Amino acid sequence: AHRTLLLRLSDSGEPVTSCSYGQGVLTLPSLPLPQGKKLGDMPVYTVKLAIPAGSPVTRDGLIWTNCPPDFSTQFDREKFYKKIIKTSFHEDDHIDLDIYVPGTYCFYLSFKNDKDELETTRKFYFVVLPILSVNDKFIPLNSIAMQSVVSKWMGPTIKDWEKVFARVASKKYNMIHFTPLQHRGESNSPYSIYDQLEFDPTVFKSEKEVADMVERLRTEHNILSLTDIVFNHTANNSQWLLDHPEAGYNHKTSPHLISAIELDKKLLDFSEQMEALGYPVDLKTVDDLIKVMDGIKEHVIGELKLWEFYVVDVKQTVSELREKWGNSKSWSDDNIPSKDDSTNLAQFVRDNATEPGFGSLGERGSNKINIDKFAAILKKLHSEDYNNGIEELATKILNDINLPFYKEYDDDINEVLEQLFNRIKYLRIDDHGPKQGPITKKLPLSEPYFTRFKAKDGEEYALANNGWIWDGNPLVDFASSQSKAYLRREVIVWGDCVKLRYGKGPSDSPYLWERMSKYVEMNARIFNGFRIDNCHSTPLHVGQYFLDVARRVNPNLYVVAELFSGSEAMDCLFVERLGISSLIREAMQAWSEEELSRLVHRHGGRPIGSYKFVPLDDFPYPADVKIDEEYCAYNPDDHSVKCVSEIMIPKTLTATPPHALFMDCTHDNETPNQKRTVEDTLPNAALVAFCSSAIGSVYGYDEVFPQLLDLVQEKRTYSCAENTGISKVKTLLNNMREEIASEAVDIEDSEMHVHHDGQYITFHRTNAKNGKGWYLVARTKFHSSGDQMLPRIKLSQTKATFKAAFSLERTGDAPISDEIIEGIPTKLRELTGFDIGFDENTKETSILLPQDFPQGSIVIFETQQLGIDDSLDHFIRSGAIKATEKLSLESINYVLYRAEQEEYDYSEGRSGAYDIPDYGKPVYCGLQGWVSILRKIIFYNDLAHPLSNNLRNGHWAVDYVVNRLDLYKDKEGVAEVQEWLRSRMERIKQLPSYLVPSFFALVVGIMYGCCRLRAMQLMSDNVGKSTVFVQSLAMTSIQMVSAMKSTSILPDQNIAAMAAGLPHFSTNYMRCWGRDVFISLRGLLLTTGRYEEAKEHILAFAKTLKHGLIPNLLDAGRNPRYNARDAAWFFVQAIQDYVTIVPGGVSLLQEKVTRRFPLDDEYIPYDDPKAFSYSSTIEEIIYEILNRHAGGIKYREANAGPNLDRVMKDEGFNVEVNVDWETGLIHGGSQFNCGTWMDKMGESEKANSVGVPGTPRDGAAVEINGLLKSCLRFVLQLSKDGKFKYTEVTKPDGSKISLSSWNDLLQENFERCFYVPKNKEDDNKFEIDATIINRRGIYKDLYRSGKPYEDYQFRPNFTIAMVVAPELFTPDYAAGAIELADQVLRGPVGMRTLDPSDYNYRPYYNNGEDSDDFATSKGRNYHQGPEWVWCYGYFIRAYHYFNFLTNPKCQVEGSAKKLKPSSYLYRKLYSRLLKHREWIENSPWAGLAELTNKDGEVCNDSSPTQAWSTGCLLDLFYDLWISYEE
Repeated sequence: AHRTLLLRLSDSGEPVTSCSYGQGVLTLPSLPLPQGKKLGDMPVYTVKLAIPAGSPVTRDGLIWTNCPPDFSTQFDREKFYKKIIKTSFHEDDHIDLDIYVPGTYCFYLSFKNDKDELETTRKFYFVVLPILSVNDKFIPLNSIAMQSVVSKWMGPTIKDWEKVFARVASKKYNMIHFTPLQHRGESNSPYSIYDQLEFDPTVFKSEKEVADMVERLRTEHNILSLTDIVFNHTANNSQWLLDHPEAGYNHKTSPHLISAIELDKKLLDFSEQMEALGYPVDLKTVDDLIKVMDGIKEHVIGELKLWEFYVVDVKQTVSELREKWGNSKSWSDDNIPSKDDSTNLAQFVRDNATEPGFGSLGERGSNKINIDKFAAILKKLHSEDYNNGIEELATKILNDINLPFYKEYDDDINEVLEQLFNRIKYLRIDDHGPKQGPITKKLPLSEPYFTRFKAKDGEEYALANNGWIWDGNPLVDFASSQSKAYLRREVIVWGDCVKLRYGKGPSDSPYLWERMSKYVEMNARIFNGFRIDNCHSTPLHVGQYFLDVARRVNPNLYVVAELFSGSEAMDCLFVERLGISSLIREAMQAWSEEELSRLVHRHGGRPIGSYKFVPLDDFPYPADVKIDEEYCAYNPDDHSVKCVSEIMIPKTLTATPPHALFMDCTHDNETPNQKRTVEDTLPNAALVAFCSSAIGSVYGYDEVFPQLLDLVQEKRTYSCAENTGISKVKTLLNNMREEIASEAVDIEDSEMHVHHDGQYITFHRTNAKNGKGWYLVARTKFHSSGDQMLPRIKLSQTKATFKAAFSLERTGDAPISDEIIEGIPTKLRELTGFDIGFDENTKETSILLPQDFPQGSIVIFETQQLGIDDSLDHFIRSGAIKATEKLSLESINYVLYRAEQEEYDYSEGRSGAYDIPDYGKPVYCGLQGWVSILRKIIFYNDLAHPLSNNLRNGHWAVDYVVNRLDLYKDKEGVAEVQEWLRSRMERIKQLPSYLVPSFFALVVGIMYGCCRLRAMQLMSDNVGKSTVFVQSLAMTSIQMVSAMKSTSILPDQNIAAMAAGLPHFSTNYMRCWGRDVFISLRGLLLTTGRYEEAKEHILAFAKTLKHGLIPNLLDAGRNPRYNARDAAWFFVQAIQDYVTIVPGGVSLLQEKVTRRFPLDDEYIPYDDPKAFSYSSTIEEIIYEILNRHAGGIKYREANAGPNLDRVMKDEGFNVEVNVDWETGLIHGGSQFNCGTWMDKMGESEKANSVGVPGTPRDGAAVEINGLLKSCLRFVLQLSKDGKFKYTEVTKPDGSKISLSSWNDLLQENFERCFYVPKNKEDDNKFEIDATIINRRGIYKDLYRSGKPYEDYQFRPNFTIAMVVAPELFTPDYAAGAIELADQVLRGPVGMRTLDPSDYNYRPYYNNGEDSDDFATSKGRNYHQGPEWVWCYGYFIRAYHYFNFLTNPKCQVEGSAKKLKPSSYLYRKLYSRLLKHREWIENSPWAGLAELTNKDGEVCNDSSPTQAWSTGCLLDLFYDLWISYEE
């Protein structure tokens, strides 16, 4: 069925973190295969790679992966296969990796660079864990219990062992770990292995014998099995080591050690001779030991040559300077330092006259001088005749060249013997570990740093033996030439074992790799898995090759490791790459009670009532997606990984920290008896067993063996004494974990609380799905340390049950046999007394311990959270999509959005937004307001957040979410969305308080997503099928369109009405604005498919035409304000846009609006019969504009007087407009005016600007003439289709012009008037006064404005013309001018309203500024430098269009030959929208600002979400979509 995880990638191909669980690994959860299917039948998992539309990495991009393409094919690490990324600017691409088998996969991406070169990402890995079963019940990897058993103490026969098996089987472990079962070396330590390729001959003779024993364990006891494996060494006496000595590091393979070798056999030769010389074979004084290493002083150091190994042979160089003085006999460069700089001459020679490998170590005198390039320098520098001063000089230099070599040596030597007088102390005189064995055959003073033998090739050899550096970096190979550890004696050794020298591969030690390869596959055929000592010292390529070999033999190879690399990061890399399935953690390492609870915290699980993940506002919601619609397409037999809700967005694949195997005791640590006490065995083991992880223990721990068994020496056998000490308790713990393991699954489904008081440690373990749990109280016996009483234990909304309790007591000392290892005797007393109070009111359980609860005791309760049952999560995850069945794009506004003020509108000021104490209010009232706060909270599991705090403190926020909708209950679909939220929130309130936040954030999240999905569906495909960014943009449409009480777009009715902005442009007269609506209409209503409500808005304003113009301030069409010269042209572009896009859209032109003013510009009689009095068709309306402008319009604003505008001057109120017919363009306004969009009217009395406009745009304005032109084009071709009756235009006199002449006049004259040529040359035909100029290659802001330099201003507006009337521009000039805009006028998120180089340029806007500045005070700045966002859309729409026409690099081939744009252009486009995607991502309002101060700087007065800021961006995407995606 469904076994698919989503793995989102960044724009740089990197996998994205869904959650913050820590430094981690992309593990996929172990799960049984479905019911009755083997490896192969189907994919085990499918990983969905998701790649962001338009990202750099989509460019000729490929997914690489070493994941085999079906089952038949074998995994090869470096065989990567190719996968093609389907580019689009709109839609993300998804690429499945099907995975047939467990192991270590990876992927990287290749793409073509911004330099047109190839590039390549990091490799990224993910592990697919093995399936363990035993006969045919599945073992969840975290309900593993493993017993480590050392073979050589099990008895010398197989059924002496099968005895041991039967004992652990009773304690109910289900895994055994074997130290290696391989014929062992001279010291018989089971890690120094004699022969890798056959087993211990004491017991076994063939593979078949051991195989049967292990299959027996399986079948008899349900116990899986796994071995140690050793890579790092082999036993100092293997008969193949005589054959192949090169497989270790010898004087041949690794020369550097030669010096260290002759130091090591200068003590196998010193310490038998040592009893003849000097006083101490054994003594334990401290003034004495000086007389020993004063025996090292002279007998070794002194007799080893001052170490010619570093130092150049001074006289036997000079020697060979006289010999061959005569051959290459001078230099003649001036590479020559003189004898002034006695140290720079010194290594000048070092650079130029040396034989290879100078400085480094080798054979004894291997550092030496190239003599005829030495004589050749000396000849130039001093003399050609030797007898003139050369013996002095050559020697002087060479003494100076060895100065740093000598102090290399003194530092070297002091470590050689310090590392020695500190060792032999603790080796003999006991600091903390006794045994002063003097000399022997077998035990000299110092240990064998090398293994000596005569080989079958005949020559002698010295292979070292490995060990570890005290606090060295284990990633460093200390046998390798990088280290000096064998020389300085910085190596704690193992004589048992010998170097294994693998190289960079099989070519570097061929037999070694071959032998280990069929060593590894041998055990793989038998065992379920490996264990790996000191894996941080196995080089990565080595470890990877062999574990991969193993996994081909055994697909389900389980792998454990003791891995303590430098850091958590390198731990995770090793895990990543090697395919390690568990890491070894050690309970016994804790020095203290606090260290232990900390450890138990790490591997315990997640906090109780932790937040659960959901798709929020950061995911796409494909309109075309599958759903579980009552979360019911699951079947428990299928063993499907499950979607977070009804929507099938699949489970995400995120980093998780690598799993653990927690060992209460390993076969290398000291005993409870030793390190703490024996009675500790019981609690220490219980705390560990309560961890949500895998647990294990060595044999002996449970049976309380008194001291750690010496792996090397001991030959006594495990007692057969059954059921001692903890045995009976381990049976309980492991049995309990079996019951558990059946239902917990991934990291979010088991939770924990751990408390440490004194010598107690508490542990509450809880299942997040059903609320069942286990409470462990554990008194600890690190020392006997006095009676301690523990506080009462309070469990909220929980009932609790006694399960079991125990004390474990020492009955004197351990017996002293010499052939049977035996336990300490112990009493295991069952305890009683525990009191369990339940308050039937507060629903609180309290738990009192009894005063007889000695250290070394435990008690276990079963416990059940109230109100949670197994069926809760179905409930919460079902019903939500049907409950949204009836929503509409309007009604979704009420559920998701609604600023406080917009809510006050419906509540008569009573209600507003929920105030989170210590925090504030969400920014919307509906679910977007919660979700915008929740997304980070969930991501960091921040249960400390004020909202989290509030949500468990009380049900208020819970109830607020449900109650608001009473305001909007009657709206389409809101009733049934409310009822879903009611029914779920009801059921949540019945939970334990601390569980409420996680569940509140889940109900909200689920309904949010369902709502956002519903929107995408109701919208048009281009939007319903695109990236997060675009859908984010689109959702804005729903933010802005709302019905209200205090306003509408219709004077008779309240109906949906596009606000200009939230919160401040949402209520009363402040909501609707013609300019705003009709710029934004195509963006937010056409592009999104909101056709019927685009229409309503055009019809609404068409009622309010007057003076042949459209009003900006719309007062629901009840006294609108007509100071808008721009608005009518944006509105008659909106009508074109509508007709162009909407199917059957010409239908609009004969729609009839009751025109509710009179056909003059007559007075204001809102309440007459002459209001409803006469009909206009949109047909007449359009011409009525075009024609009335033509004949001329002159008026003074109705009701003009201070009661509209109380800063506009008397003259300001009469404005007007007509056409210069030598050019055909519209003119209008004055210096007392504000008829454009840039309409800031100045008002500071202290700055002296009251009634001065900041930016009147008097005269010919680029937008309006652009738009006019576009109107004329539109009607002409409409005439040609018989959809427009008119060609007649009357002028002031009475003359007539065809529309098509007016059209052609603009065509012949627009570019002439506005353009400002590059070449001074042609200033005589583009109407220019060069004195007043700023930048050429520009399109003018205005033609013949009041103050001429405002004509020659570089501004973003001309762009609107470029977009709507491209015909007006000779491509090359346009391209050039928009390039200038890109360089000069483009902010990060918004368009610079005035060229920085202008002296008027003030780019910070503050509306309250009181000060005396003429340009800035009280906001006058508004449009002279601040960065506006809608302008950007027009800007980039045009930048797209004209680069596409101009620049050959911006085109490529079509299918069915049509020019589409190149990826070179798409990149440029994409670059310019990152900051917008960033903005709407990371803004509490889920939208784009109206405006920005200089260079991105946030502007506090800017509206945070603006209709046209987002509409204009959408306008871009729609261009691209409707022009290319077919």
